[PDB]
Amino acid sequence: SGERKISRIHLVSEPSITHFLQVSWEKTLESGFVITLTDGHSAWTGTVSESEISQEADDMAMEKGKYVGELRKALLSGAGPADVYTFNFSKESCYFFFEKNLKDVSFRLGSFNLEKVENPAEVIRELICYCLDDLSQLQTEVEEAVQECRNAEEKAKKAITDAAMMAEELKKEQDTSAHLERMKKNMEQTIKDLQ
Amino acid sequence: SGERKISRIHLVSEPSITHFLQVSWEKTLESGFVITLTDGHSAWTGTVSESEISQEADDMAMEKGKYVGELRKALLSGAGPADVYTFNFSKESCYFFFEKNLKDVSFRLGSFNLEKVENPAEVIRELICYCLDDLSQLQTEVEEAVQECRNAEEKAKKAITDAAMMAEELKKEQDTSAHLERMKKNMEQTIKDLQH
Repeated sequence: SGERKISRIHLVSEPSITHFLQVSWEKTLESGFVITLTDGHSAWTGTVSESEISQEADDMAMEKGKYVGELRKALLSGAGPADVYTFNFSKESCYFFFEKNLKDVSFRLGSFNLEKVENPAEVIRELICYCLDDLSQLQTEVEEAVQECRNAEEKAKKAITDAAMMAEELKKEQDTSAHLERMKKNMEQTIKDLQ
Repeated sequence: SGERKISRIHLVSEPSITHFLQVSWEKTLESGFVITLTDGHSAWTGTVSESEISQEADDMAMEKGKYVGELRKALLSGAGPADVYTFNFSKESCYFFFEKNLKDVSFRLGSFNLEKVENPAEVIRELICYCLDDLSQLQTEVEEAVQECRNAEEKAKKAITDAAMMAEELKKEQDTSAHLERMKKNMEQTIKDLQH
């Protein structure tokens, strides 16, 4: 099996409508991935090999592991902290390239050539089926995460009860010790006056 | 205040292609809903009013509550293996009717009069956007539960650390008490020797 990530993007040439990007890989995005773009009517598909990823990461002076982290933020929709990414696609040449905006820099991150799919309806139906499967998967993870929260709250409740009983036993013992010291002081007086 | 449910269905006339049924309503399903059917290329939409739902329950001689329960299982994917529902759609008439299947028989539960949407791509894009909105909301619900789980683990660690500190103090106090009772044993014996 593999892993996917379906994301919304807005093309620079078409800011009015929303496009959808589907990226799928095997174990890591670093070993290559298939990328599919659709507008709800047509679909375009491309493949990026591991060699192309290592080469594009080398055309720019950039550690390869760090470059994959930029692909994940750009193509897998993980760039929340005030990052600006742009996506460009010509439906006449099928050339897709994306850039990263900093301070009017807009430097190129990567690019690939897509191809118009002859069965867009089947690709779109497959995309909707994964979203529905991902919704059912994520609903069970909500219930499991809520159950883990209640299990931890009961473990915290037990830990607080045990700490309170621990304090109670410490109080009793230092009271016992202080009372024994008074008995010792009394017996030392009994010994002192028996002489 | 609108709710929505998107389900995978298979039409009787097209078993090899998966269709999608989008049901949206406002207050309750009983008060009327909107149907959208798509195959990834085309889209058909229609509306069912509260009066038509009540009329369909009357046509089947059952109380509206039990009929709406059947609507919920057939149209909102609220059915298990004990309930089987089939779906029929003719692209020429745009007439959609669904049935319940028991043993070797089937009977009508309801129907919609759909119409082909002239801009299905916008309908399909809006449907996918909703699924991605729902995925993001469930993602935050996991992160909120995981965070509340971490908050409970921090309270436990503090209580465990506090208890362990008091546990070592208890042992120190117990050793002090045992030392005092040993002196208490010696002094009580020397007291009896001074008495004798």
